[PDB]
Amino acid sequence: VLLPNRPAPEFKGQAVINGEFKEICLKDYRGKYVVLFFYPADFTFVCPTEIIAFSDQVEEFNSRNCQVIACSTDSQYSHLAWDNLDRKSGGLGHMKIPLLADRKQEISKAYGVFDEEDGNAFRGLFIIDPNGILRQITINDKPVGRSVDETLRLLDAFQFVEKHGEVCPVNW
Amino acid sequence: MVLLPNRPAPEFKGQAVINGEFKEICLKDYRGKYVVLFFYPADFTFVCPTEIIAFSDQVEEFNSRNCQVIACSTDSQYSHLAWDNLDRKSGGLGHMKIPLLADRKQEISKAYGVFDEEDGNAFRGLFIIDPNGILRQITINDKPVGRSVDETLRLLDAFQFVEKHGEVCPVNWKRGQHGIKV
Amino acid sequence: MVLLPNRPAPEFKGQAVINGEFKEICLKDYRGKYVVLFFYPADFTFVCPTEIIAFSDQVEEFNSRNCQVIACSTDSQYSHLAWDNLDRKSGGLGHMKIPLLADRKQEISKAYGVFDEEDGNAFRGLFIIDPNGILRQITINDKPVGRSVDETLRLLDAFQFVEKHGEVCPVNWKRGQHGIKVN
Amino acid sequence: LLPNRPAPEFKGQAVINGEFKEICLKDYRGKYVVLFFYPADFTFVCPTEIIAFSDQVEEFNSRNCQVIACSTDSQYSHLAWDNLDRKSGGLGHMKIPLLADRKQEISKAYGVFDEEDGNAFRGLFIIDPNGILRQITINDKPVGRSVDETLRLLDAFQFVEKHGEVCPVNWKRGQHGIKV
Amino acid sequence: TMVLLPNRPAPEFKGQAVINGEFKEICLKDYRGKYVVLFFYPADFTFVCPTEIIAFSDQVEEFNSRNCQVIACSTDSQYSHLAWDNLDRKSGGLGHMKIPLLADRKQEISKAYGVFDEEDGNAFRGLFIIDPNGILRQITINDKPVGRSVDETLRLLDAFQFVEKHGEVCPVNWKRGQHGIKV
Amino acid sequence: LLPNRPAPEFKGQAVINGEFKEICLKDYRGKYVVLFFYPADFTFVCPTEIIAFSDQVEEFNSRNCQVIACSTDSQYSHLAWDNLDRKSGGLGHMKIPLLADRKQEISKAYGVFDEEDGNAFRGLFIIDPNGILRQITINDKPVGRSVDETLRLLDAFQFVEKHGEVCPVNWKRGQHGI
Amino acid sequence: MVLLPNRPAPEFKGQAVINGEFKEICLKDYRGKYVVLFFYPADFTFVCPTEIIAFSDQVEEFNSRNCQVIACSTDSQYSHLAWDNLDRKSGGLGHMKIPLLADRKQEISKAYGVFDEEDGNAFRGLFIIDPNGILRQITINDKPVGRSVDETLRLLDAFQFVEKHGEVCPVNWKRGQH
Amino acid sequence: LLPNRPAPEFKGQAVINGEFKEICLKDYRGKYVVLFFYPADFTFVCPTEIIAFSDQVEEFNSRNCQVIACSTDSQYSHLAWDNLDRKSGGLGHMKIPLLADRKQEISKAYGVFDEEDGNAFRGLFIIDPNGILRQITINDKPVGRSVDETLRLLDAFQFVEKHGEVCPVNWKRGQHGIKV
Amino acid sequence: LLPNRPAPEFKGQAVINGEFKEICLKDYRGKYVVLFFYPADFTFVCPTEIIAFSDQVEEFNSRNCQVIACSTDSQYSHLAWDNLDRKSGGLGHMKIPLLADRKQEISKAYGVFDEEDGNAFRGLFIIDPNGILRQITINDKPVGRSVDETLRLLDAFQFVEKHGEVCPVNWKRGQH
Amino acid sequence: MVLLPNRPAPEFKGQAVINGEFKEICLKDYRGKYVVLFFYPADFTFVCPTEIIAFSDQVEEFNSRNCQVIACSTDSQYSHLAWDNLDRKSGGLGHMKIPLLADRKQEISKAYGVFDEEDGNAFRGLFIIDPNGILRQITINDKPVGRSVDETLRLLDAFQFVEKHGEVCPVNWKRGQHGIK
Repeated sequence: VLLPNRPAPEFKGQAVINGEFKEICLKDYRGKYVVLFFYPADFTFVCPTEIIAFSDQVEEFNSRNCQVIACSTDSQYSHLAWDNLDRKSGGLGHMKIPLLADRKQEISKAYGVFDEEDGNAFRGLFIIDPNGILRQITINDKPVGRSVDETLRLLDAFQFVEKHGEVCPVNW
Repeated sequence: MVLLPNRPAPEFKGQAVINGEFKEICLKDYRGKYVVLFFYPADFTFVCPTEIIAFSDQVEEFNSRNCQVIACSTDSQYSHLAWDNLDRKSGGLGHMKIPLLADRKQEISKAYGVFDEEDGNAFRGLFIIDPNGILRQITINDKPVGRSVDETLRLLDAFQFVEKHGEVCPVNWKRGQHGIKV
Repeated sequence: MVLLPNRPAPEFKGQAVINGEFKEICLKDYRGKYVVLFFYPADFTFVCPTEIIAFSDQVEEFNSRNCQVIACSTDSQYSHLAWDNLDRKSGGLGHMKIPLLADRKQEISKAYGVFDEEDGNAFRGLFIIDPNGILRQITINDKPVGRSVDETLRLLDAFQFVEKHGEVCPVNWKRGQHGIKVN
Repeated sequence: LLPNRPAPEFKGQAVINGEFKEICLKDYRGKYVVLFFYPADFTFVCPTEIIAFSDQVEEFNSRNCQVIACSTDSQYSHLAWDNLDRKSGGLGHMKIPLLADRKQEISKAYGVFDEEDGNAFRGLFIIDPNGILRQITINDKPVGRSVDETLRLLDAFQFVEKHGEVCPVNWKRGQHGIKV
Repeated sequence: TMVLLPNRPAPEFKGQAVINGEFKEICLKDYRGKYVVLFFYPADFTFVCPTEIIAFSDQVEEFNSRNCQVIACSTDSQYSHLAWDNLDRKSGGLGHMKIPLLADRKQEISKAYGVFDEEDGNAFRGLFIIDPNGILRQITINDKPVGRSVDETLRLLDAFQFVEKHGEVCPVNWKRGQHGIKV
Repeated sequence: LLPNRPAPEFKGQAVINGEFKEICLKDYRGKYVVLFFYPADFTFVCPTEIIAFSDQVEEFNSRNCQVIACSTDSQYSHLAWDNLDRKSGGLGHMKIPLLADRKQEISKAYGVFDEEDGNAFRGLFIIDPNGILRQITINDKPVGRSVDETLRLLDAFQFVEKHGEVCPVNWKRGQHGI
Repeated sequence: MVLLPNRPAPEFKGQAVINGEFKEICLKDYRGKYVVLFFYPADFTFVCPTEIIAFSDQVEEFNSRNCQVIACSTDSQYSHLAWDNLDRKSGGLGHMKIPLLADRKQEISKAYGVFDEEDGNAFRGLFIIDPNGILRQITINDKPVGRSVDETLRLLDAFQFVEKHGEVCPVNWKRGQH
Repeated sequence: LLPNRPAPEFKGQAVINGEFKEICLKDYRGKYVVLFFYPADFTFVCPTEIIAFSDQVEEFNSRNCQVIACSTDSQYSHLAWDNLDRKSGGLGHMKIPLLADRKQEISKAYGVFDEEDGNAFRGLFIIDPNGILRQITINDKPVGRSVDETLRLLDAFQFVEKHGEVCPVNWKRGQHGIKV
Repeated sequence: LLPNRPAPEFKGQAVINGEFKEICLKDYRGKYVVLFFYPADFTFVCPTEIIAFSDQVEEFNSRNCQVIACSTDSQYSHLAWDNLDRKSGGLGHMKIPLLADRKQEISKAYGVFDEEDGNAFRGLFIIDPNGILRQITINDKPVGRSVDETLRLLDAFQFVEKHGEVCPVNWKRGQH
Repeated sequence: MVLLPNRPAPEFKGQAVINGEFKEICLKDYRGKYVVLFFYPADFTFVCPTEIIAFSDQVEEFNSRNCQVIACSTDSQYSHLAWDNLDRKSGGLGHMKIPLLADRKQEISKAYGVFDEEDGNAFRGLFIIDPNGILRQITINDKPVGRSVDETLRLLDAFQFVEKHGEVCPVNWKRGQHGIK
C-alpha cells in the first residue's frame, strides 16, 4: 500500500550511466532526494521527450541535491542502444541521468506502477527523501506526460518543510 | 496498493455540503464530466483550507473545462458545515463553491488508497476521472505539502486533448500545443 | 457481543482536549480513580452538547466522588477544539471542564462496542470504571435519546458503597441508605 | 449488541399469575418490552428488583409496555419463589411474567451470561413495538437498577417516536425536546 | 461422552454443595478413600426428584456404614437447593437433608457425566457408583418419569465391595453376603 | 446415549431355538426390548445371567417384552455353548435369542464396547415399542445384574406410558404414581 | 494393500492356549526360531479344525525344522479352551500340540491384513517368518478352500535352504536338490 | 488385498505365441485365471517357473484356466527373451502369455511391486470365472512356486464352485469334502 | 515439456517485414514451426542466430516451415534492432518474424524463462503441422545453435510423417 | 516444466553395465569430467541400438574431449546385459565401450524429466553436464527420430571453448573458430 509517510520500496538493478553499465540501488543515494520516474518502453514517442527534458534540466536537481533516475522494464541493452541513438534518428541523445533497467519487473511491481496488459510500466514519479522515505506519488496515464517544473516545485516544498518546519500552502 | 490509470475509478457515495446544505452525491452523478477528487486530512487544520479556498476561487476554470471538483475528508458533515459557515478570517472556509464530501466510515479514503491508520485521517490525493468514470491521473502528497491548481488544470487540458484529437501529450505539455500522433 | 462487568475495561489512548489544549490520555492515567467514559456520535450535533455541557457543569459532583468524566467521539482533536472554542449562544460548547477524547482511528469506539457502521458514528454508551480499571456499569442509549447525569451519580454512589461496606445494593437504592449484608 | 438493530428473539416457559405459559418476543409486537435479567432465584438483590417492578406495573401498562424478568433458573424454581410470601423471603405474588432460561440460550443471546457463574448479569433492554432494540443497561451484580430511570428512558423513546424530535440530557416528561 | 464406562477414572466434579443448611465447596478427590454414589435429578421443586432425595437421606446410615457418601446433583443454583431444603415437606420441601445437595449451575458436571439434556437444560437421572480410588463402577440412567431403587443401589454397592475384598465375582441376582464365583 | 432418544439399530445373526436367524430392532416394534450384553461365551458370570432371563422368560413374555442377549462372540461359539449342558459348564438350551455381533458394530453403537479387551461390558437397555431407549444400565464385568430390577423398571415405564403419571422412587406394582 | 516379504513381520502379542492353560506370547519370543502363523475364520466351524488338527498332528516335522506353528482367530481365549478341551467326536479339536492365539481386539488380523470386514472373521492366511522376524511367505485362501501341510513344509525347506547355502531355489524345488 | 473381492483390472501389451496383443482381465471372463508375477527377464529362478507353467499348460487348459505371467519388463524384453533358446538362457518358445507392465500399474495394483529394486515380487493370484479374487500367494524372490499346488488349489476352488461344499485341509482331487 | 504433446500456445505482437502483426500458434496450422528463443536485443550471440536463420530462410520455406524468433523485449525494441544496420550491430532488415513477450508468459509456457535475469534461455522447439511438439533444444546462453541441425531434424520428422519409417542416429536427407 | 541450463544437474545413482559386468555408478563419481547422459525408450528396439552403437563406436572422440557418455533407459540391468551380449545380427548391441545405466525405479528418467507416463518408457534426452555437475544443454527428441554424434561433439567443443576462453560462441560455431567478447 503506497503512501507518502512510509519508507520507499528498495530498488536495485543495472543502469546506464555515461554510456556504461553501473549497478545502482536506493541505499546508495542516502543524503540526497531521489526522483524515480518510470516510462513504459524504449524507442517510444512520449517517453524520450520526458527523459530528455529531465536530463537537460538535471542541474536544477543537482543544485537541489536530488538525483533523477529513469526506470523502465526494458533491458539495459536497450537502454544503451537507445542512448547511443541520436535524437534525430529517434534516440535519446546522450543522457545526464541514469536509465535503470527492470528486466525482472520487480522494481515496477514494488512501486505498483506495473501494467499486466502491456508488460510495461505506467508513468510514476516518486520523490524519496534523504532518509529513504517516500514523499510524493504521481501516476499518469501513458498518453499524458509529466512536468519538470512541478517536480521542481514539489521538491522545493518538501525541502522547505524539512528545514523550516512550517507547513507548505497551496500553489507553492 | 496504489490505484492505476486506465481503470474504472473506485465508487464513492457520500453525504456532501453544497451551498450550505446537505446533499447525497455519488460518482455516477458526474458522468459526462471529468471529476477532480481531492483529499485533505482534517477540518480546522491549516494547510487544508488554503487548498479548498483556492480550488473554490478558481472553480470557474474547472467549470469551463467541464470538470467537477470535489473535496473529501474523514470529518462528518456537521464539521464540514461548521467549517464552511465560519469566515476565513476566523480560520474557516468562508462560503464554498465546491462540494465538501464527508467520509465518516473511512470507506472512500480507504478505497482510493489515501487513508492511513496512524492519523485516522486522509493523505492528500488528487485524482482526475474521465466522463466514463475511468481513472486518469493520481497524485498523493505527504501533507505538510499542498497541490497546484495550475497543474491540475494543465493535466486536465492534456487528457481532454488526448481524448479529443486521438494524439498523445509530451512532457510539459501546454494549451494550443502540439501532441504526437498515435 | 457486548461487554460484561467484573472484567477489566478495554484500554484507550488518544488525543483529548483539556482546557483548550491537546493532551495524550489513557485509561491507566486514571488509576486509583473511577472513570465515567461516555460516547456521543458527532460534533456540532443537537443532543450531543446538552449532555457534554451537563456533565461538565456537574463536574464537581464527579470530582468529590473521585471520578473522572471523559467524553469521547469519532471526531478529531481539531474538530473538538473548534467546538469547545465556540460560544454556546453560537451553538458551541462554551468552554469545557471535562476532557474531549478524539476517537479518530475509530478503535476506542470499537473496543467498547459502541461503534455504528452505518453512520461511522458512535452510539451513546456510558461506562463506569472502578479505580483498578474494572468495568461496572454499562449503558447504551439509541442516539436520539440522551442520558442522565443524576442516575450516573446514583450508580457511581452504589458501586462505591458495595466497595466500602462489602454490601449489596437493592433496587432504587439511594445515597447513604445502607444495603443487604451478605454476611 | 447495539440499539437500532432487531432485538434477539427469546422463547420459553414463563410463570404468569402462577401458571406456566410459553411466551415469545413476537407476541409482544405493537408493545414496548422491558426485558430484564437477574442472576438467581432465592437471593438478595434480585427479588427487590422484581417486586419493585411488579408494584409499579401500572406505570408501564400506561406506556403500553410489558415487563419481563428472565433468569437461568427453572420454571419450577420461578413458581415456588412466587408462591413464597415476601416475609418468608419470597416474591409475594407477581403481576409480572418470570421467563425461565434453563438452556442459557436467552441469556447468551442478549450477552448477559456469566461463565464463572451459570447465571446472568442483570441487564435491562428496552425494545420498541417493532422489535427493535433501543436501550441497553447492564449492572454488575452487587448493584441493582432503578424503576424510575426506566420510566424516564421509556418516556423519551416514545416522545421521539411521536414528535419526531430528539430528547436531550436529563429529559423528563413535560419538557421540550429539540427539533430535528 | 457417548457413555461412561466402568473401570475408568470417574469424571472429576468440583462444585458448591448444601451440607446441613450451609454452602460447602466439595470435590471428588475429597471423598477419596470412600465409595461414592452420585445421582442426578432434573429440577428442584418437582415431583419424583424429592422422593428420591428424601429416600436416600432417610436411608443414609446404610451408606455411611458401607463407607459410601451419597451426593445428589442438579442444574439448580445453591440458592434453590437451600430454599428447597429449608422448606418443609408439607409445603413440598425437602425437610432437612442428611446428604449434600450439589449445585452444578454451569452444566459442567452433568455434561461431564453425560446425563445432561439439551432440549431441557436439566439432567436425566444418573446413578454412578465410584470406588475409593476414583474409578467408575456402575452406571445407571433412567428416563425422568421413572425413579430409582435405593435397595438395588445398595445391592450393587455390596457387590463391588465383595468383589473388591474377596477377589471373587458376583453372579446374577446376587444378594449381600452370599459366596460368589472363585477366580 | 440417553433415555429420551431413539435407540441404535442392530441387525445381526442370532441363535433362536438351536438355529440361526437374522433379527433386527425393527422386527420387535410393538414390543418392548431388553437388550443386554455379556463379555464372553464360556465364562463364569455370563451364563448365570442368560439362564436367569431364559428361565424367567414368561415374565417378560407376559409383559410384552422380548429379552435379547448380545456378545462379541461368533454365532458358532454361541450355538456350541447353547448345545452344552449346564452340568458340562454350558448354557443348557435357551428360551431367549443369542445375538452374535462379531463386527463389534452393535456393542460400539450402544457404547458398551471395551477396547482393553475385545469383550463388551455388560449393559442392559430397555427400549419401548416405538424404538425409543428408556433405561441404560452398565455394570463392571465382575458384577452381574438383577432380573428383578429389570422387571421392576419394566412395570414402571409401562405404567407411566399407560396412566400418564410419573413413577416415584422405589416404585413397584400396585402403587399409584404422581 | 498387502504386506510384502522382504520386510519385518507385524508384531503380535496375545493370550494363547498352550497345553491346556493360558499363556501370553509374542513374536519376539520366537526369535531364533522360524514361525508359521496361520489364520482361520471361526472356532466351532467345520473347515477350521481339520487344518489345526493336521498341523498339530505334524508338529515334530515343524519342530525338527526349528519352526513354531501358531494358530490364530478372532475368538476369545475362552472359546479356544472350550474348543480344545472338547472331544473330536463332538466337533472339537482334541488336545492340540500347537498354540491357539486369540485376537479379541482384531488388531492381529488387521495387522496381517487377513481380517474380513464383512463377517467378523479372518480369511485363511499363512505367513512364514524367519528367525529374525522377517516375512517370507504369504498365502491367503478364501474361506471354503483349505491349506496344505506338505507345501508349507516345502517353502520352509526352501527358505531355510536359500539362507544356509546362499543358492536361489527354482520352481517346484523339493526337500533337497541341485 | 482380500479374496472375497473383484480382482483388480489389468490391461496391457502381452506377448502371445510371438505376437504383441492387447489383453485385459475382462477378456478372460468366463474362464479362471492364474496370474503370476516375476521380478525380471534374463534372471535365473524366473525362467524355471515360466517354463514349467508353459510345459504344463494343457493341465490348466483342460481345467478351463489361463496362465498369465506378468513382469515389469517391456514387451520388447519379453519377445527377445522368448526368442532366446533355453540352452542359451532363454524361454525357448513358450505357450503362455507374457504381460508387460512398464508403468508398474499392474504390479502395484496387485500389491506385489516393491519400490526398492523397482521390479515385482512373485505373487500368484487365482481368479474365478467372474473375475473374483480367490487365492493369494506371495513368495520372497529367492524362492520359487509349485505348479502342482496351484493345480491343487485350482481343483479345490472348482470343487467348491460346482458341488457347493467346502474343501478340508490337504484336499486332493476326487477327495470327499465337507458338507455345510 | 515432452515432445509428443500439443505445444504451448503463444499469442502476441511480432515484427514481420517492418510491420506489427498479431500472430498465434494456430495461424500456422498446415505448417511446421521452429520457434526459437534468445535472451536480449542488442546482445552479441543473439543477432548472429537470427541473421543466419534469416539468410537461410528459403531452406525452411520450401520445407513448409515457419521460423519465429521470440524475445522478452518489446515489439518497439525489436523494431529498432531490425532498423539497425548489421555493421552497426543491428539486424539489418531480417526476413523472419520477431515475436515480442513483455509479459514473459510465452517464455514461461515453453519453460525457457530465467528468473535470475528477465531473459530467455535459448530454446528451439520444432512443432508439426497439427501443433504437436516434436523436438526440444535448450542451449545455455553463452553457446549458440546450428541452422543445419535444425534443418536435419526438420527433415527427419517430415520423413516419419511421410514414410512412417523411423530415422536412426545421425540420419541425413533421403537415407532409407 | 523443464530442466534449465546453468543449474546443477539432477543426481543419478544406479546399477550399470560396464564391459559386461555390473557396477554401481553415480553423477558425483564423474566430477572433474564432462558427462553426456542420453536416454532411450527400450532395449531390443530398432532406432535405439543405432544411437548406442554410434556413441560406443565414437567413444574416443569423447574420451579425448574428457567426456564420459552414459546411456540410460527404464530397462533392468539383466536386460541391458543380455542385450549387450546379443550379437548385432540378432538385433544385439555387439559389445559396448560405454556404460549402460539401468533405471528400474524410473527415478532417473523422472529426475531429468524425459519420462513418458504413456508407454512407461523414456523419451530421448541428451544432457551435457559440466565437470562441476552443472547442466549446459537439454536435447529432447520425439522417439521416431534419433540424435547426432557430431552435433553433440560440436556442442561439447563450444561449452569447453566458452569455459576456457571466456568467450561466447555464435551460431554455427565449430572447432578452430573465434567467438565474441
